[PDB]
Amino acid sequence: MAQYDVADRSAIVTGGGSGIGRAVALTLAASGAAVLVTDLNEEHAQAVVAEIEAAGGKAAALAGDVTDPAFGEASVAAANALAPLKIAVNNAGIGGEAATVGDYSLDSWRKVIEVNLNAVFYGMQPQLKAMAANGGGAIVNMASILGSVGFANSSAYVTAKHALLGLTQNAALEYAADKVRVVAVGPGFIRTPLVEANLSAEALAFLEGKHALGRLGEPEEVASLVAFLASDAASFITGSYHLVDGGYTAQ
Amino acid sequence: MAQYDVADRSAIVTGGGSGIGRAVALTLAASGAAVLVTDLNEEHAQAVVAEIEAAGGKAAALAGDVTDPAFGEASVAAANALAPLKIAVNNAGIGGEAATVGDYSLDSWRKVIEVNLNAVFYGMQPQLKAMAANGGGAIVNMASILGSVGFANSSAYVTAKHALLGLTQNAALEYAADKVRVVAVGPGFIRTPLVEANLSAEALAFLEGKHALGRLGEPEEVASLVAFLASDAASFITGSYHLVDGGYTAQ
Amino acid sequence: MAQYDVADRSAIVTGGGSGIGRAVALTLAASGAAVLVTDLNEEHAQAVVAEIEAAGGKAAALAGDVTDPAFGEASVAAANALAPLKIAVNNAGIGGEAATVGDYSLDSWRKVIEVNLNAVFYGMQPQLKAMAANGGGAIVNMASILGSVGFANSSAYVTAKHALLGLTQNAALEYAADKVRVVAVGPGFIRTPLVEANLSAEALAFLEGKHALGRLGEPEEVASLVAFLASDAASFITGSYHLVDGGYTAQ
Amino acid sequence: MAQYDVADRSAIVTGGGSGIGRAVALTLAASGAAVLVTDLNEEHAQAVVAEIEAAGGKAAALAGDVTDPAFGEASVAAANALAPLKIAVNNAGIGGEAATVGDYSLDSWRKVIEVNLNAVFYGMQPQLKAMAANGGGAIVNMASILGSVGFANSSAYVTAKHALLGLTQNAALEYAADKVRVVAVGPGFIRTPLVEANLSAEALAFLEGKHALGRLGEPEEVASLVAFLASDAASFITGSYHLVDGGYTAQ
Ligand SMILES: NC(=O)c1ccc[n+]([C@@H]2O[C@H](COP(=O)([O-])OP(=O)(O)OC[C@H]3O[C@@H](n4cnc5c(N)ncnc54)[C@H](O)[C@@H]3O)[C@@H](O)[C@H]2O)c1
Ligand SMILES: NC(=O)c1ccc[n+]([C@@H]2O[C@H](COP(=O)([O-])OP(=O)(O)OC[C@H]3O[C@@H](n4cnc5c(N)ncnc54)[C@H](O)[C@@H]3O)[C@@H](O)[C@H]2O)c1
Ligand SMILES: NC(=O)c1ccc[n+]([C@@H]2O[C@H](COP(=O)([O-])OP(=O)(O)OC[C@H]3O[C@@H](n4cnc5c(N)ncnc54)[C@H](O)[C@@H]3O)[C@@H](O)[C@H]2O)c1
Ligand SMILES: NC(=O)c1ccc[n+]([C@@H]2O[C@H](COP(=O)([O-])OP(=O)(O)OC[C@H]3O[C@@H](n4cnc5c(N)ncnc54)[C@H](O)[C@@H]3O)[C@@H](O)[C@H]2O)c1
Ligand SMILES: [Zn+2]
Ligand SMILES: [Zn+2]
Ligand SMILES: [Zn+2]
Ligand SMILES: [Zn+2]
Ligand SMILES: [Zn+2]
Ligand SMILES: [Zn+2]
Ligand SMILES: [Zn+2]
Ligand SMILES: [Zn+2]
Repeated sequence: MAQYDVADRSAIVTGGGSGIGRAVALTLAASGAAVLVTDLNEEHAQAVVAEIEAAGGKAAALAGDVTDPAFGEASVAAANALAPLKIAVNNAGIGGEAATVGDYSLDSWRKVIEVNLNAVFYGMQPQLKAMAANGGGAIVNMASILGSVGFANSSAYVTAKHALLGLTQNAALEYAADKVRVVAVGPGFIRTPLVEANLSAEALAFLEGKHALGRLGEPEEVASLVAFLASDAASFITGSYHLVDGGYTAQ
Repeated sequence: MAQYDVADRSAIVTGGGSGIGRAVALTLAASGAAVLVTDLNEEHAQAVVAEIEAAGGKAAALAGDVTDPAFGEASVAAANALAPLKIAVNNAGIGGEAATVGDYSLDSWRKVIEVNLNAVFYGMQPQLKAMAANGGGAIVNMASILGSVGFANSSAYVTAKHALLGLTQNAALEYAADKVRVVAVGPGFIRTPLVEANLSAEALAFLEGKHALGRLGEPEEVASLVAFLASDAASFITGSYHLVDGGYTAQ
Repeated sequence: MAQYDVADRSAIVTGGGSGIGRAVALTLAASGAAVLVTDLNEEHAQAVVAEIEAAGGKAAALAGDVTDPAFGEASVAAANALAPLKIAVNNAGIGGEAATVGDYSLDSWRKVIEVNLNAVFYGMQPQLKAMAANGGGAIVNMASILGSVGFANSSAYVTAKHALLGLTQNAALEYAADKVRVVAVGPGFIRTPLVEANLSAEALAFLEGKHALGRLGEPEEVASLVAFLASDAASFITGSYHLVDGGYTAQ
Repeated sequence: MAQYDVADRSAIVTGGGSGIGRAVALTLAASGAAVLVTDLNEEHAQAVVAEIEAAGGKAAALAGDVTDPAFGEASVAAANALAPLKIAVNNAGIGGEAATVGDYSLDSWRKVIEVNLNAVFYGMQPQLKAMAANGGGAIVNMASILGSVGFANSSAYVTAKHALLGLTQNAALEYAADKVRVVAVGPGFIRTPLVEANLSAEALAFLEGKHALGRLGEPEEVASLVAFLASDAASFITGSYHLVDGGYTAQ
């Protein structure tokens, strides 16, 4: 019976067509947020809109690329058309190449930084302005455990996720006076359909052993924390990094 | 319309007769937790129980001193009698002497460590064992911003609050396999009745300036995060430190 | 009488022609490292080489832009020609524009990320491989206090400095077996001659008040910590972030 | 050829009769500090003084218990008799019972807190006052990796080491104006004689795999960082926590 104070407003969820973003969109919509599901994949975004509406909520899809700053502007316009924009979850991200720093391709490095960091900044610019103009709101940036610790052969990803904590702190300091809160969420390894499909039984067991709870997280377990932080109940929470990692970083 | 998945279980709230503890007790009870309100002050604990019952919730008072290990045992037994113990909020605490490290009195130092650290540990022993035996639960330790930064003339307090992050990490690692989660909450300065009553209009303005949001927090703004973290929605959150500080530690 | 175990090897210092980089180059060279001073400013780079040689040390200048990956490769080749490359200090950096996240120039953002983050990665690729090939070494990345806290109107800078902590962690994990250590240094505000010329009296006084020591740091006070971490004395120090901040982040 | 700017002053090293404390005493004395080696074990302290004097240095032994506040006062007086007290290394510590938080001995908990936390505070009171009177100095508190992460079945130890980071921050803030710096060092697992004696080959191999460098640290590798932080070269380093952990906390 979990319910969040996220009604009478619109919410952008970037990369909302799949995995954690999908879970976030469904949880926000279930508590009455009018959710704009943005994604590269138009049909995936539309499927989540349809699921939302089969469960009785409000949502719309917008297909595009968050690395285009024009798209973040179009997303803020499309969200505001549904209801006043007071939530943005900058969740779209990619894993990058699996290689050492020394071997890493320049193209892969630049692509991971562009999506996982620069596109969050691009999206935030219109999000911050819209929320400041309409009395306040919450931006939740999807970081990772890998925003605070490393993981061999994923340096670009780790670097970008670290970067998000600083961007989060700065926007929080700058827009607090406008009652725009900005926070970062740090999930541990989450069992998405893609992760499940990629991991060998042995590789899965290895990752499970790195979490004190002895399992990977579920997308719904991240979505709950995101929905709480985006809600009016979290009105004194800003600038901060919130782990949902099953104890990964506690050792 | 915030509701938390904390029903069909008992919750201990230490120091539940005043301030943050009172707000925590009211929030947990309003979502269906059977709350044991524990406090040195019997009449204050009884007053909170009366408020909970008038609002349609279930609670009971138990008066005593958390620095007596026997009292933490008695609290766990009394809570279990209401419903299976699956939440404990170790919130009781004192501000301590205002003095430099060099001037700090030994008894004053020892008293702050005894209440703000050792009593949390004393309570956790029977809490952890009870929750492990009945299939899992959540312990929320009330730390502070001063668990991660300092504040001149409050060294014993700062020291105790830093200590809680380690006790929290360790219990989380040790009882994760039993599905007992242990987390720490770090509020900024909160406008409890005693904070209000202490601060001159000038000293209040000074502290407000140290929070990006330009105000002190409200007890209910801490209680919301505590209730979320103590609930089934927080099932992948353990070992971690969660700031509710209006941006205090982001600069 | 401070002396560092940095002899019989070469050291790259990027941005070594002025400010903190100059102080690092002078300190390393005075303890026997053969220092390759790299800088956009060829006159400054040659001037620091002349200072080093006047004090009886060994150095050479290479003028160029760290944002060109080919220049980092050329820097490693030129350093290896002096003596085996076992130290690299990725110090070159820019402040970026002063603006809110919402107003921030896209080009200024991208330029700050490019110099302060991507160029460190570009340089690290050949540095890591050279040091792994010759039995180990130390890479010191120049971060900031602003790698762990924010500062209003310098979001791009804060973001890039945060990113460096992750890049540092990851390279440390990946090259530990090759005995290549990678660390980050986090200075507070440092009164370089350039800063002393730029800051108004009022701006300087404001910043001094944010440091417990009540002053800005000296470039030599950063250089000493860099020289220590780059030395054989620091053989068990890797992956970590080391503040030299006069107490800035302790509150 | 490493040398530290620690001459023309006295240095207290608590627990200096063995392991890391012994290495710290030897390294400080070799760079000209007059070292007061304090320890429960008078003969062990005397043996370290004998080694120091054989190597050409100045030292004296003082046997006592750091949990007696009168002993820390006596230690400051004895150090000042050699030369002006400007270094204190609060290194004395014990391990504690190996048990879960739920099973933990109240006696063991209180003993670990008393030595590893309260005695550091007890010694710091006269240390801070003496150094303030002498024109400044440095206090290095021996924390651990376990001041920032947990380790199952060592909760009291982990809790005490976390506490030290707060005590360090607060003393740094309060005595910065007197030029007394206060820092914490966080070693990974170190091959002291008692670690090598107590760990099975299998337990040692397990811990080696938790450090990126694939080995435990040596006492001399902690002593170099302590000596640096205690020296005039570290004059802008205060309030901060410095890991010497072979990458342990970077993942
Ligand atoms: N183990 C995990 O899954 C895990 C753990 C911690 C953090 N995260 C973070 O959570 C977020 C979501 O991860 P996920 O596992 O659900 O991934 P996913 O691949 O299942 O979903 C990501 C979605 O983002 C979209 N997307 C990617 N690039 C885009 C772009 N340029 N423009 C618009 N949409 C774009 C994709 O189309 C996809 O639908 C990411 O930021 C990821 O880094 C994931
Ligand atoms: N600004 C703030 O108020 C603030 C900020 C951060 C953290 N905290 C933490 O919040 C917690 C609650 O503080 P508060 O501000 O609500 O204070 P408060 O004084 O309003 O309430 C504290 C309660 O704890 C009880 N208590 C004290 N010692 C006890 C003992 N030995 N045994 C049993 N009960 C005892 C008191 O009787 C009182 O009812 C404390 O741990 C405090 O450190 C407070
Ligand atoms: N307050 C401070 O000064 C302070 C505090 C903390 C961190 N830092 C960091 O220390 C480092 C040095 O700062 P500083 O104050 O000495 O700066 P500075 O501007 O005085 O010197 C920087 C040097 O780097 C060179 N440089 C800049 N971009 C370059 C490029 N693309 N290629 C090659 N050389 C380039 C410049 O020519 C110059 O000689 C930077 O990373 C900065 O972020 C500075
Ligand atoms: N793996 C490690 O060895 C390791 C790692 C991180 C931190 N540390 C810390 O390093 C410090 C030194 O530990 P060590 O490994 O060298 O231990 P050790 O047992 O070799 O030496 C500790 C010394 O402290 C003395 N001592 C203990 N209690 C005392 C008291 N009450 N009064 C006076 N002297 C007392 C002992 O007599 C002994 O000589 C401790 O704080 C420990 O927690 C050790
Ligand atoms: Zn009474
Ligand atoms: Zn009363
Ligand atoms: Zn000057
Ligand atoms: Zn701060
Ligand atoms: Zn004896
Ligand atoms: Zn003996
Ligand atoms: Zn050995
Ligand atoms: Zn870890």
